[PDB]
Amino acid sequence: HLPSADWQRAALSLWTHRTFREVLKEEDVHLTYQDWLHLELEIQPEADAL
Amino acid sequence: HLPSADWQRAALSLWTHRTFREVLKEEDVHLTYQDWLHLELEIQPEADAL
Repeated sequence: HLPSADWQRAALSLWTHRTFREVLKEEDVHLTYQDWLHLELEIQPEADAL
Repeated sequence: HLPSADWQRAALSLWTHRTFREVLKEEDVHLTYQDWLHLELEIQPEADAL
């Protein structure tokens, strides 16, 4: 669904969307351990979302 | 090592100077362990002088 209400609502609405969950069942995208490691390595502590 | 050697020499001159040492003796200025802790906690992991 396109409607650009906000960011949080868009993210969660895409999250609950069916076809999106269907895509995640073929494991080229399941975010393996090492992948997550790399992605969290890229972030710095100076800037801070968490 | 650190930025301008002039500030370093100023700090050393003040540190070695006598009346500095005689002031250092009588005790509330003596950096309680808790105060050291408070200050080292105040600083961050982001801007790290060391």
